[PDB]
Amino acid sequence: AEEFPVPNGFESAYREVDGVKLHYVKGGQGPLVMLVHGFGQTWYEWHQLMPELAKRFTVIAPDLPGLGQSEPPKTGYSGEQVAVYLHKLARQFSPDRPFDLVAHDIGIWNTYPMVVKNQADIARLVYMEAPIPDARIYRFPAFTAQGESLVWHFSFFAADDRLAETLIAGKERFFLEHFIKSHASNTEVFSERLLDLYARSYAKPHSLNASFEYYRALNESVRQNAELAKTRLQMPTMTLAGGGHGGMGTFQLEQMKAYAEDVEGHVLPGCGHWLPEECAAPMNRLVIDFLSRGRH
Amino acid sequence: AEEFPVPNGFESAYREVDGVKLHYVKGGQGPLVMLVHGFGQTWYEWHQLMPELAKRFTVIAPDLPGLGQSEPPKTGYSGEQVAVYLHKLARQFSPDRPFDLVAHDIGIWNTYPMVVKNQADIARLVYMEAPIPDARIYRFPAFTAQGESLVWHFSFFAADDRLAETLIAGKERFFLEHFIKSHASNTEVFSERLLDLYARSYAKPHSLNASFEYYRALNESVRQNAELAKTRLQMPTMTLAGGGHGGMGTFQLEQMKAYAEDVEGHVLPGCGHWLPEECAAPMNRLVIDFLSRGRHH
Ligand SMILES: CCC(=O)Nc1cc(Cl)c(Oc2ccc(O)c(-c3ccc(NC(N)=O)cc3)c2)c(Cl)c1
Ligand SMILES: CCC(=O)Nc1cc(Cl)c(Oc2ccc(O)c(-c3ccc(NC(N)=O)cc3)c2)c(Cl)c1
Repeated sequence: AEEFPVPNGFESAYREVDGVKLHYVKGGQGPLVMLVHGFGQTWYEWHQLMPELAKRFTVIAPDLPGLGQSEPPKTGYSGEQVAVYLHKLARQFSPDRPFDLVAHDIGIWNTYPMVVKNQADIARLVYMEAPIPDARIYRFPAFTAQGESLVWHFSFFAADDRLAETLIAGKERFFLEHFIKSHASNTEVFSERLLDLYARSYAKPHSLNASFEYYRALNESVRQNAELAKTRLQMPTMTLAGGGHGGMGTFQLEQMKAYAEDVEGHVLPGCGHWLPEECAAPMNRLVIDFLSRGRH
Repeated sequence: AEEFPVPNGFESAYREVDGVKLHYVKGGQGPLVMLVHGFGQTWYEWHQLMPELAKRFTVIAPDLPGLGQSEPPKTGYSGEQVAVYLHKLARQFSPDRPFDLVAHDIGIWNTYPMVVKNQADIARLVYMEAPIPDARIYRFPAFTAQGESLVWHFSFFAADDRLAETLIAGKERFFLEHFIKSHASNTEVFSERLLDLYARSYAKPHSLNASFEYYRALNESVRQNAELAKTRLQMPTMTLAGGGHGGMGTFQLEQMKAYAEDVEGHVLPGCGHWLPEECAAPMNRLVIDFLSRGRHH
């Protein structure tokens, strides 16, 4: 069974990595690019970008541990722990050559440690729409002069007593529509049909719980990254961020400059957090062009 | 049926104010003191202070509009709108002399504008455990190195789509326990019975909604307060804050110094946000002494 429609010419498969069965969708030929989704979503956010990339690359899009059709991690949900699964997965398909990485939202949290610890394995890097976990996150406001802030949910999701699961169970579809639209500029792309697909996936009890465990591990990931960040990333990197409602704006690039020697950033006007869906045409173009500067 | 037990010598009653039927509990003799509760609670949070205060004052503790047994406001939930109801209520009982005001939590939001606009009517002022709504609240962090912050609910409650009502309905008792205890140092004071009573009250559908409408009007209250604050408060003022887990610490006094010419403050070590229940004896003492420095029975 498949929670989301696989693009024509792609395969949906699973790979056991350190005792954890990871789901992925794969297609294309050439050097490997791994695309890693974020919260509220699955590999499917990449489905419009994938066929295009697959003309020039071998493309893999896994589900994060516990999310989509992937088993929960057995170690834990901190960025360093999860990154091990993603690194080993990628290296199964690219054992003797470096691969490209594109990551959105908590996909960043879950890949940053494997990038910094295995720099020679990463040819080119694209990060969009989430802070790398560090002390900067403790500066984001709980509340703004415009109303609900960007990251108040960090505390909601991290709260003890399974507060978030207890409140959200049974109302996953309602909550996700609010969460996604509140972080979007172009809300119109989130049709009821699309929201139904995403909500059905994260409503699996283990997936709802897994989603929040990433936030419950956030302070641990910050602590991990404080050590790792002592060495800057050396490979070509690009950041994207939305400039519209719900987007990270100039923060994405400004933070990355502290982490990378070689970085170019773009802020996409009229787009919020959900770049692949809100602004598919310019986002896809930026990613393809950036990755195509290397071998393909 | 009363939602909460009335202390001996007090009466539970109602007054219409601007077309809104307000509930209050009243007792004592002497100059008036009005005690205004906050979120998650009702007049009942004052039930331990009331009998002691009633020895020297006439004491009134209303339910905020939409909460407890009070009807919703007919105008709106912004601080300036809600304060009108509280001001006019107090004036019905103290038309000829100024009265004292004690407010906790969002009681502060709902009283500040009437205090600054009718300074002649306010003899002495006590504020505890809540910021006056102003730009300072936009600085509180969403998330901390220790985890769940104390202020993330500002956004949760202010959110549209009836986000909070929709998620909390059916789980009111569970949510309230988490909210109260996560802002407490002394969680033991919140018995199953006490939480049951508070949960049942705020779970009334118009009350659950009222609770969050206070937050949906918070930015408007901030905008209102920006203009009102051009005039400093001149009455004797005391701030109280908890110094333990969940408390506001030095913020209460430090914010108030920007608003008030004549202010003294205390931070209570070992106490969190819910001062009247977590730290009833010293809070009661400080309030009683501060108010008793003025004319009383
Ligand atoms: C330097 C001063 C400063 O900090 N300004 C400032 C204020 C706010 Cl309120 C703010 O909030 C935002 C804005 C856009 C976002 O996409 C997000 C955002 C990003 C990622 C996730 N993903 C996840 N899984 O929760 C969720 C939300 C948050 C930012 Cl970035 C900066
Ligand atoms: C060290 C420098 C500094 O400025 N620290 C600092 C940080 C924060 Cl985050 C902060 O805000 C707080 C702290 C504790 C609280 O219980 C609350 C609080 C207050 C009122 C309600 N009530 C309602 N109904 O929502 C609920 C919670 C707010 C203050 Cl005042 C100071």
